[PDB]
This record gives sequence, structure tokens and C-alpha cells, in this order.
Amino acid sequence: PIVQNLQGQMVHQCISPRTLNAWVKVVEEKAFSPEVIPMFSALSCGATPYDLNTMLNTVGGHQAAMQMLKETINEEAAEWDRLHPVHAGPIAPGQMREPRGSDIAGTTSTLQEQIGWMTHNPPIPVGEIYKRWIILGLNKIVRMYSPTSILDIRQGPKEPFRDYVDRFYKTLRAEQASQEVKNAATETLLVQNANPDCKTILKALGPGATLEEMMTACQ
Amino acid sequence: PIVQNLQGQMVHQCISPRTLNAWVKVVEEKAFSPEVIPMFSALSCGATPYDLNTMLNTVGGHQAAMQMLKETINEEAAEWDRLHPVHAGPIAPGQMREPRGSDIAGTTSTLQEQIGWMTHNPPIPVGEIYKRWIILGLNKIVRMYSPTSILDIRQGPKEPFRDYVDRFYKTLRAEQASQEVKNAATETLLVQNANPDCKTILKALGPGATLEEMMTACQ
Amino acid sequence: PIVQNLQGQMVHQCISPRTLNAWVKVVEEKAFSPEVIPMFSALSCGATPYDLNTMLNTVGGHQAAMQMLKETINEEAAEWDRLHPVHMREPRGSDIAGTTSTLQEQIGWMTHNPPIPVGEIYKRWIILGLNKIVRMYSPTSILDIRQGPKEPFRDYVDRFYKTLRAEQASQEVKNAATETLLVQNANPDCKTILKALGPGATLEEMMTACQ
Amino acid sequence: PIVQNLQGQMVHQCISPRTLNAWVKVVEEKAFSPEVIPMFSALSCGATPYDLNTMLNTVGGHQAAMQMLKETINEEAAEWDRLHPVHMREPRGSDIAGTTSTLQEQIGWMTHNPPIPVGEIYKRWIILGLNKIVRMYSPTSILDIRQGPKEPFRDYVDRFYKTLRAEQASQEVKNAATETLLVQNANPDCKTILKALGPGATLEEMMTACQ
Amino acid sequence: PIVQNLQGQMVHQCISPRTLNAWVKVVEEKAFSPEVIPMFSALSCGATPYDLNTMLNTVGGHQAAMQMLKETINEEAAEWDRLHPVMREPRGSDIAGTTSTLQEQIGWMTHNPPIPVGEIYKRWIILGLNKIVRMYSPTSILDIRQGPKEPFRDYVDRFYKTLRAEQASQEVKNAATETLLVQNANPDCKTILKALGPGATLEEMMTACQ
Amino acid sequence: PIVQNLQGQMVHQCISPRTLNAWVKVVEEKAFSPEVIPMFSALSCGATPYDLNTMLNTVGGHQAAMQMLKETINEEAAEWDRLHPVHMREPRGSDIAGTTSTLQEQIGWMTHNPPIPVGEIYKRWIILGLNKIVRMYSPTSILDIRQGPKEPFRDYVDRFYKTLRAEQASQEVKNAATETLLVQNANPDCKTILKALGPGATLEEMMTACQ
Repeated sequence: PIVQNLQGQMVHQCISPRTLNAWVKVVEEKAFSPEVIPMFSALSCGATPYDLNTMLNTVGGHQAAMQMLKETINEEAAEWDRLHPVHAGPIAPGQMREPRGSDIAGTTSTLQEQIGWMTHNPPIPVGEIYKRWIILGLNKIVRMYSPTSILDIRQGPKEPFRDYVDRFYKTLRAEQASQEVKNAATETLLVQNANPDCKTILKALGPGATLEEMMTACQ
Repeated sequence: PIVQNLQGQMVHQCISPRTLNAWVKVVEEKAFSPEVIPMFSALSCGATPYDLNTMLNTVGGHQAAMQMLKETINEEAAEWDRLHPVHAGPIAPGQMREPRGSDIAGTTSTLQEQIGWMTHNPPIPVGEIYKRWIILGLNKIVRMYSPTSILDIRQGPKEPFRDYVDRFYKTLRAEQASQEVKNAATETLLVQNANPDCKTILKALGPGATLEEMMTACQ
Repeated sequence: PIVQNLQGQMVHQCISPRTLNAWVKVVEEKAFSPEVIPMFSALSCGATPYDLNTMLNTVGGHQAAMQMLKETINEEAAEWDRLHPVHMREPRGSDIAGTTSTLQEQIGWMTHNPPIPVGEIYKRWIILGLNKIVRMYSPTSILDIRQGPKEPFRDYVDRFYKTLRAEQASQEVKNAATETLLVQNANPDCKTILKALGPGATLEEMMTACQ
Repeated sequence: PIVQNLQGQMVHQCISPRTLNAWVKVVEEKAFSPEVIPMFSALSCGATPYDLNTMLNTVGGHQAAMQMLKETINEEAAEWDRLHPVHMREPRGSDIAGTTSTLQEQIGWMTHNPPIPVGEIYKRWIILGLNKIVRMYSPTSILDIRQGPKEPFRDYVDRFYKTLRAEQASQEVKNAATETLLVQNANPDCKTILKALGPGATLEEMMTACQ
Repeated sequence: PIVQNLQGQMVHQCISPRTLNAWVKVVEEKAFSPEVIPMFSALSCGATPYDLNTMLNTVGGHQAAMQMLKETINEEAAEWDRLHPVMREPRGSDIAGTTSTLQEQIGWMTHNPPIPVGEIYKRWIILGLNKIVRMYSPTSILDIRQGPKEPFRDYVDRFYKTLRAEQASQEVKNAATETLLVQNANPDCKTILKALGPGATLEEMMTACQ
Repeated sequence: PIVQNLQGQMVHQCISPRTLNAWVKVVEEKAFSPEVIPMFSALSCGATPYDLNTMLNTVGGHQAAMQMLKETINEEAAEWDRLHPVHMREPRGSDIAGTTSTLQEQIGWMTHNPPIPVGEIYKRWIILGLNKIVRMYSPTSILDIRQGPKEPFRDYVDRFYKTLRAEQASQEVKNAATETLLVQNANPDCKTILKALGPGATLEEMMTACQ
């Protein structure tokens, strides 16, 4: 985070012990369940790339994921370098140097420069850009660490329909399917993978049935 | 949440780790008991649509319920578009745009626009409007996840009357009864579903008996 | 709660997660023991009717008690309406309870000159309805609190004045019971010692005597 | 507690949920061990009589002690009335205890020139009444604290001065007991060593000698 | 602690429930292990004598140590009176907080020049606590000997833990690396340590016996 | 930490009890796992040398590590003295470590123009000394991390890059081992698949291949 002191100068505020401990415990408890990504975006709110690396470094295990996270950050950093060229004009007084991909990731940039890009006019939100790469790389990890595929989620003979749909849309969240696929799967794979008792009831409802009606029907 | 900084500018303050952890743990412990809904309204006090989505996304399980919650949000968003039409023509620079249904849900609107609408005179409470849609969709989930119907709540032979009334008005809360239906059932289903020993005492009290007198009578 | 922001405007501040969790856990743990009422009044300090309903609604179980609490709130609301006819607008009984009044209106009445403490009025009704619940949920009657043969006198007096608190006896009755029902319901060994002390004996001297 | 708001007006701020929960848990865990009194004085720092009653009312059990505590508060209130006749109004004994005085009046007396600290006066009565409870609830007397044959001297002295704190001994007795009752109640092995040290021995030298 | 209010007036702020509970639990858990002294100095940072006595009084057990702590406070108070004959000038009993109000203590602390009665009194408490830690140390440094199968890392943890409670100088701790640490090692690690020769850091010694 | 008071004067603010307890527990729980170092750099944010010593002194066990940490601090202090002769006074090595410098001087150097970041310089020495400890306390060598017969490849890579982190390998060494030692130490089933992928394979493609 960044704060303006009484002098009007933009200074780096330290990340609190509650936030650091919160981020450590959720990774310890939830590993890489899909809800970890919204929790990371919440705890790292308004953070600099320096603060984002602090939170990533504090994670103890899961170094296979962290090494993959670095590779995704390197790929996004090289993509930034390509389509943002480094202009040959002399650096205007009071304006900062143009942010490079490695500067946004925080490897080759100081904390003062990061505050400079974030607070100057126009602002270059290197914190938000870098967090976009991290969440992007974390989504890939969640997709890989997902144990079951959506095609294998089939309802049991005695399993309640409510529990089956919980597993179905849990798997669909880890596989990071689009929202339209999630809405579409209601009338396609969800009915197909149901047991013969619920499937007969679901087909009788016909097309265009909301999930509310489908769970009421198999109750 | 929103805060007025030292300059007097309305800035978005981070949702605290205490609030986030509180909302996560209540969903883990209480699932979808009726008291979860007041807890959400309390924890999400003064939140932007961005903050409401943060709280909803951090929920780990119950993806069947969350998928139904999305459908109810889409239905309320489309209803907003119907009776508040928006002329989405190109708007002059610096001019607040009229809130669309998807803007209230937070999918197609920035965090700055949401603060703009909320801290306006007169205020356009996109945070409160969106919370109304969420609680509306949450009440439907509680009704569905309610296991027993009010008609099946019958007092046992040796069960104390106090415990039976605890179960009765708990079931009646999940089934989302009106206050008049809850007040009226005191002289209808509560007496009818009582055991023969207490029912004889309750009929002797006659009409117009408060719940206080009924519980004293069967003690 | 209510706060004055930097601008000088009276704004509603959100009830903290600590208070909400504190009030939920004490109802979960203590149910309706007499010490829950002072805990409620303490946690709901300076609250609007909106905040009071939030704390009451967050209670999970005990819906029999909450339904009785509504009836006591409705009875007090009609009594307010009878004593205050309706011609900022003057608060109606349902406005004090928070059913037919906005959060801005409640802040208006509380931060007015002269102030109309709708929060304190409504909390007075809530504590009133909660006291009836504590009396009802009291398991034993004060007449049934009798000291055991091997029970220490200290424990018997702990049970005695605990029951007397749930039955909502007056402070004067509580002071008076020291020489009447407390001595009468004691076991024979301590009762002989208590009568030897005579009239006008403090509880300090009584518990020292049966030690 | 009391706070000066933005306007400069002294307003009552609510006691925090941390403080209330802290005071509840210590009474549940420690009952009436001597350290509960300094814990009470710390948590109730700068409190009004209203806040002191809030903390006292939130205590769940120990109603025998709470009933004795009321009697000590009444006795100190009557002593105040005798030394201070009643003609801002002058605070009477029942006003200091907080039964017959509003929260605004209590703020008036505390934030006055010259200040009448009814909060500190009432806390002095409470701590006085609580010390009587700790003195009574002490299980063993100082004369019965004797060192075992195999008990280490360190543990015996821990028990000795723990009892002496609950028995609310004076500072002089605590210093003096080092050379009298601490040596007298020691076991024959340590007592022989303690007498060899002679007069005027600090507790440091006595515990080093029996190590 | 002390705070400057909105008016600019120095008022005493209440010690927080977190701090009090923190100080109570560390004494319950750690008893009088050497790290309790720095924990006390940190939690009682900027405290008045009134606040220091609040923290000392809240300790439940260990009244033998607390009684010894009182005697050391009395001895240091008499030493202050001998060097300083008698705003009023603070006497020894005023620094300990027995014969001085909370307003006087704030007066001395927020004075020009400041009379740090809080820092002076904390120096006496830490001094008396150091004596307690030295006494409550169970083993002597001479009895800390490495086992036959004990790892060298664990032996050095015990060695310098004992050496901390026995309150050895910083120089004594550094010098013992090649003297008593090697002498009290097992014959397998001792042979390795002597081969390293003089002037070996603790890093090289633990790598050698790994 | 350092704060600017209302007057504009730079004063030292107390290290919070949350921070102190956080740093103590992570050392109790994690000992000297590699993630302890970023946790230390985060908890000691903006701290003076006095505050850094407070955090180091509060550590209870691991005195073997703390004694080695002192030796590394002494070595870096002597290196500072060699590169900076001593003629506000200029900070010497022992002043940066905080042994021979007051808290006011440390604030003087830190809050000055130009700033002499004695807090950041001293923290650089501590993290340097902690990195040496983590390398020593690492149990297994990278050469011994071999995948089992039935072990999933994901778990083997977790162990591999955990060991590689404690040994404080460079980023290039971590990147290079993906196609070198990680493939060599895999089991015969996964190694056959990994060689078939050929050169230039990311870790993502390797873990998908052995799934």
C-alpha cells in the first residue's frame, strides 16, 4: 500500500501483520482452491509490486507452483516489452522512465520508482498491472491442480442432487471455464451426468429451465 | 467500504482481513441458515459492488447455490434495465453515466464509477441496490436448503414445549414466512402440531393468547 | 453507532465484526443467563434501531424467545402510540422499533436538538422483553434452592442468588432475603450457626460462620 | 471511559468489546485470585460509575461475592453521606455508585473544575470490596503453609507468598515473614540451612542456600 | 504509555488489553526463560511507573520471584536516595511508583529537561529480573555436555541457551566457542573441532560436525 | 518504526504487540525455513536498529543460530568500518548494529537529508546472516532429492524446489535445473516422458506430461 504523509509526499506504508498472516494461513489451509485467488486480490489491495512479491515470497510450500508462477510472470513481462517500445526521446524532467516488464514485476525497479509510477500524472498502475499477471499465473496453477475433470463428475445412485451440483460447479470453477460455459452446462453436461432417476425428472422439465427449478425437481 | 481521505476526496478503503475471514467462517459453519443473511448485511456494510463481489467470490464451497445466486442477479439486472432505460450514446467528458443493470452488479463498471455513484448528491446507492439483489437471491437459497416443511414440525411425546417452539419458528424462518403468518400460526399450526397433553392446555387458554402464556402453560 | 465524519456530518458507522461475533457467541454459549442482558446493552452501546435489529437478527437459534421479544416490542410500540399522538416528523412506535423508518431518519432523531433518543427508547423495550425471557427460561424456583448436606455454604449461596437474579427480584428483596429464605433453606448444620448470629447479620459474617 | 469529541465536548465513549470480553474471561478463569484486582483496575482505567457497573453486571457466576460486593458498596456510600451532607449538584453516595445518577451527570462531575472524580472514588470502593472477597475465598491460611519433605524450596515459597497475597498481608508482614514464618514452616533440612545464614538475609540468599 | 491529545496536552493513555494479556501469557508459558526480559522491555515500551506496576501486579504465580523483585527495587530505590538528596525532585520511592501520583510521573517524564522516571524504574525491574533468570536456570554451563548420539546443533543450542540464562558476557560467549564448547563436546565431534585449529567461527564448527 | 508527531518532529513509535507476537510465533513454528526471511523483512518494515534488536532478542530458542548471526553482524560491521573511516556524527559499524548508538541518533540518521538508512543497512546484514543459517539448517542436499516409484511428480517437484530454495540457489540455477537435474532425478516412468518432450520445455508442460 501507499499513503500520503502530512508533508504531501507519497510514502510506502508497511503491509500489516494481519494481512501477511491472513495470506499465509489461507495458502496453508486451502492450497490452490479457486477461492484463494479472490482472497489474494482482496488482501493485496492497493499494493505495490514490492508488496506483491513480499506476499508471494512468504508462502512456504508449493514451490512447484511458485516456480511456474515465475515463468508466467516472465512471459507476461516479455509481452509487455514487445508492444510497449522504449522511446528514444530524452526523459522529460519530473517524468519517470518508461516502465519495463521487469520493472512492473519488481525485479529491476526500486520501491521509490514504483511509488513514482503509481502516483505521477498520468498514473502507471504497475501494482494493478503486476497483480493482473499474478492472478493470471495463479489461474493456470488452479487449473492444473484441479484433480477431477468435468466429464468425470457423475451423480451417484443415492447421492442427493444438491451435492452432485456442488461438485459439478466446483470442478467447473477450478477448470476456469467461461461464465457462458457455466450457464450452458446447466442444460448439457449437468443433465447428462445425472443418475437415471434425476435425469428422467430433468428431461420432463424441458428446455430453458433455471437451476432453481432443476434442484427443486430432484428434491 | 469508502473513506474520505485527508484531501477530502472519496477513496476506496480495503475490506479488512477480519471482515473477509468473518464472512468466510460463517458460511463454513452455518452454511445457509437464516441468520447468515443478517450476518452478510452486517459484514457488507457500506460496501461497493466491487466489495460485494469480493465477499461472494471468496466463498469456497456451495457453488450450486452461488450459480443460482448469479441467475437471480442477472434477472434483477435485466429488470433494472427494463424500467430504468439508459441511452448509451456517447456521453460528454466528465459527465456521470447513468447506472446500467450490469453496472450495479459490478461486472461492467469500474471501482471509481461505483464510488462516483455512491458519493453523489443525491446518492445513487449502487452498493445498496446490489446488496438488495444479493439478499433477495440468498433468501431463495435458504428456502430451498430448508430441510423440513412447517407442516412436518410436530411436537414429540416427551419433548418439552419450549424445544418444539424453537424448532417451529426456526423452520418458519427458513421457509420465509411473513410476520403476520408467523404471528398467526401461534393460534393455528403451533397448537395443532402440539402433543395431546400440551394441546389440551393450549385450547383451554382460549383465543387471543400470547406466546408467553402458551409457553408458561406447557411448562 | 453514530460518528461525526471529517466534514462534520453525522454518519452511521458500521457495527464492527468483533461486536457482531461477540454478541453471537455469548448467545451461543450463555443462552439466556441473566448476565447476557448487561452484555447486550454493552455491545449495543450508542446503537440505532437499525443496529439493534441487526444484532437481534444475527441470533441463530432461540426463535421461540425472539418471537416473544417481537410481541413485547409490539406491545411497547402501541403504548408509545397511545401516549404520543401523531399530528422532521415525530417518531411513531414502529419508527422507534425500526420497521417503518429509514437509517437517515433514526440518525436525525438521535442527533437532533433536542435529541430524541430512539435508540435508547428501543433498547429499553428490548431489554424489557429480554428480562421476561430470562424469567421464563429460569429452570429452578427460588423456593427450590436448598443447600445439600455436604454442600459448602459458599456454593449454596452462589446458586441462591443466581436463581434470584433470573427471577428478576428487586435489589431490596435481594438484600432482605439474606435473613429470611437464605437461612431457612440452609442445611441443619449451617442453619444453627446462622440463627446464633442473630438479626442484622451481613452476608460476609454469614459465609464466614459456615466455613 | 470519556473522550473529548471534535467539538471539544466531553462525551462518553463505549467500553470496547475487547475490554468487556477480557474482564469476563479473567473472572471465569482466575475466579478470585489476588491478581484479578490489578487486572480489574487496568481494564476499568478512567471509567465512569456507569462503566464500572457494566463490568460488574457482565460477571456471570459468583453471585455470593457480587452480593457481598453490593453490601460493601452500600457501606461506603453511607460513609460518604455522613461526611458530605447534601444541600451542578453535589454528588451523594448513591450518585457515586451510579444507581441514582445519569451518565451525563457522571461526566459532569469527572470533567469539572475542580474535578470530582466519582469514577475513581467508586473504583476505590469496588477494589476495597473485592479485596474482602479475595481474603475470604483464600483456601489455606498462612500458618498451614508448610514445606514438604521432598518439596523444593522454590515451590514452597511460591505457595507461601501466594497465600500471603490472598490473605492481604501488609507490606511489613511480607518483609518480616522472611525471617520468621518462612523459616519456621520450612522442612528440617532447609530450616537448618536458613538458621545458619543468620539474621538479615535476603530472599535471594535463602533460596540460593536451599537449592 | 503517554500521548499528546488533540489539545496538545500530554495525557496518560490506558494500557491496551492486548498488551496486558500478552504480558500475562508469556509469563504463564515461558516462566522466566531469558527471552522474557526483552519481551518485557518491548511490551512496556514508554510506560510510566504506574503502568510498570500494573504489569508486575497482574502476574498471578511466581510470587517468590516477585518478592525478590520487590527487594531489588527497594535496594535500587535506597541507592537513588543516597546519590540524590531531597515540580518536586523525584525520590527513589517516587520512581518505583509507590509514593507518587500518575500526574506527577507524567510531569517528570514530559518535562524540559525530561526526568525519565519510567526508564529509570524499568532499568531497576530488568536488573531485578536478570537476577531471577540467573537463579531459575536449572543447569550450569559446566554440566551441558553433548550426548553420544546427540547432534552437534542441538548441543550448541543447549550450550548457548544455558549461557544466556547464566548471563555471561558477550565476550565470554564468543571466547567459549573454542574453549568450553569444544571441551564439553563428544569425542567424535571434539576430534573434528581440534583439527580445525584456533580461530574457527561457530559456522565452521557446526558445518564440521554435521 | 518512526512517526512524525503533530509538531512535525520525528519520534520513535513502539513496535506493536501484534508484530512482536507474529515474529515470535513464526520462528517457533517454522524454525529457519526459507520463508522465514521474507516474513522477517516484512515484519521489520521501517524499523530502527533498536527495533531490529528487539525482534532478535525476543527469539527464545535457536541460540546456536543467534550466536552465528552475531558473528555475521560483527563481520559486516568491520567491513563497514574499513570502507568508511571515522574522522551529526558519521555512523560507524557498531552504530549501525545499534550497540553503540542511541535511539535518537538512529532516528537522526534515518530521518535526514541525505538519509543514512541505518535501519536498512542493518537489516541487510541480518538477512545476510539469516540466509547463511538457512543454508546450514537445510536437511537434504539437492543431489539427494529423487522421485520415488509411486510418488506423484507434483510432490517431487515441490520437494525439489523447496530444497533448492534453502540452498539459496540463483534464479538461473533454478530455471536451468528444470531441464537438467529435475529430469535426471525423476523416476524411470516420468523421465522417459520428460526426455520425449525435448529441449526448451517449461515446467508447466513437464508437470502436465507426468500427471
